[PDB]
Amino acid sequence: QLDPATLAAFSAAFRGELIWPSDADYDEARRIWNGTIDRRPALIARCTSTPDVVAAVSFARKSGLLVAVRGGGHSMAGHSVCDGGIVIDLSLMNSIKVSRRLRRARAQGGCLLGAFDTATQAHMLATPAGVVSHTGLGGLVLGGGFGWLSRKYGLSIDNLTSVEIVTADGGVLTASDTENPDLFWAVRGGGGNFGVVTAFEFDLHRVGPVRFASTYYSLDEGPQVIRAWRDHMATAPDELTWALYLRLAPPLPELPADMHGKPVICAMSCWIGDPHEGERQLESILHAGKPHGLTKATLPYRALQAYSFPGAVVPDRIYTKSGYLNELSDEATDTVLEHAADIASPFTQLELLYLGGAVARVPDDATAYPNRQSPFVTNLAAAWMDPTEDARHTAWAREGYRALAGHLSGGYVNFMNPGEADRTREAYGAAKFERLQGVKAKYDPTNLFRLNQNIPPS
Ligand SMILES: Cc1cc2nc3c(=O)[nH]c(=O)nc-3n(C[C@H](O)[C@H](O)[C@H](O)COP(=O)(O)OP(=O)(O)OC[C@H]3O[C@@H](n4cnc5c(N)ncnc54)[C@H](O)[C@@H]3O)c2cc1C
Repeated sequence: QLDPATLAAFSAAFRGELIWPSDADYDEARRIWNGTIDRRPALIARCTSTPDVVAAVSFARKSGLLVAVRGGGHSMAGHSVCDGGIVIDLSLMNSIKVSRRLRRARAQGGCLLGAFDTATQAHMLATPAGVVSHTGLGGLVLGGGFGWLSRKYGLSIDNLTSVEIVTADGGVLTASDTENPDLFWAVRGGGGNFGVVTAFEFDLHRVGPVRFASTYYSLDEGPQVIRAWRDHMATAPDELTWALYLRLAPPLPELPADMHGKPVICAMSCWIGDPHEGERQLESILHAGKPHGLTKATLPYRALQAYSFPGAVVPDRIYTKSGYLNELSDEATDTVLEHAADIASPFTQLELLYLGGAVARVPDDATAYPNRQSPFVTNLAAAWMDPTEDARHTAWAREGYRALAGHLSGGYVNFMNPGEADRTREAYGAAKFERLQGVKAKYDPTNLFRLNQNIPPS
């Protein structure tokens, strides 16, 4: 129940669409990518500009409504929808202004990655972001943001030069290395904790065609593939990215039918640089086991960004457990292969990522993103369809995580699940967490933005 005058003032200041529980489109509007999260907002405000966001933030503050902010809706924790509060939905704010001469993109806070990459690639430009096109730029960048271009050019945040942000008090600020730098530090890895980012400004790089390969190895040859991967990446040049996704093999014609539906290592690699050198480099990493279902291509960067993942199936229900490794021992490798053999759903992946490169050359304290010096990420990313099977898939991720817990430290805030609010301090570490709490005390002292990997003020 909402104060009529406060609601009147909000409606008159707001140029976008309000979606109420009685509206026919409410049920589709409140769904987020993680289908396990079924929540009923009091109101969904589809913002269309920075002043719309200002109006929505101030209305939420005045009315005491719990604030969810939604970019692309990919929160693995379900943060972009709430029960009984307001969803400040940015998905209609999808514009990107690209300067070819100045190598700059200014993107609104509701953009999807593929809209961004299309816009920068119209000029043969790019900057790092995630590997699945329909992820939101907003939440991805605010947690750090990594993908194919990160070993060469760093995290998304390592290319961010300024933001426009709406703070809890309704104010509009610019944050950069010269203006509100304290806030600028915090938004580079501190999530949505400090306000709603309505525009991100990035430096861009010239990224022409990319030599790429995807292939599948039997688990029989798994130990030698994973060992080759971990040994090779420790000294690989920044231009090579090579990631392992343990999963059931998808039923695609490049793979023999006898492999369909059985656990495999899906290895995907690319070279950011001359494609002739790329071909030599990829061939040098393709043969530690017999590559089944090999696809090799020289792709526009926009097509590399649109490629993941083989099978092109959007799962309905997901649960993730993730952490970093400083090293991948033989023991940890055996544990990964054992648990991969038990994967049940054709949409689950046990992901082994290697960052390092340019990400690790940024000084630890230059941004709020923790664990630059840990190059391995493991993500037990369970994903499935049947709502009656939740427990079995959730248990796979939980027990695989616990089996690896002696090797895992930290945690990427953007891979946290709905039950992982407790992991925030360990993910950031004591020093970063304390600094973040100080910025929170300055810019969000009432903790208006708490549907995120939350940093309470003080
Ligand atoms: C299929 C898939 C693939 C992914 N791949 C990668 C990958 O390759 N690399 C990687 O780094 N991560 C990846 N992620 C994780 C992704 O970084 C996080 O899920 C991220 O939070 C998604 O952002 P979003 O805007 O889509 O999500 P939302 O659920 O809309 O929001 C996520 C969080 O950010 C906040 N938020 C969103 N936009 C804004 C904004 N403009 N201003 C302020 N707060 C905001 C929300 O309040 C919430 O706390 C992937 C996720 C999915 C589901």
